Amino acid sequence: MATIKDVAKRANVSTTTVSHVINKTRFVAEETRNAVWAAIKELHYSPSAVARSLKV
Repeated sequence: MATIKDVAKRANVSTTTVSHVINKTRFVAEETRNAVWAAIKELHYSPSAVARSLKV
């Protein structure tokens, strides 16, 4: 089972660091950005629709 905590703890310390990349409030030097997007797909923890996500 996974959702958000998994990658948040694996890649960074908490979701706080993850949100920084999304809201671009503290744009890191690409390192964290790439690491986050990479880890998200690597570990995979779709909160909804395990298959994928498209349309509505």
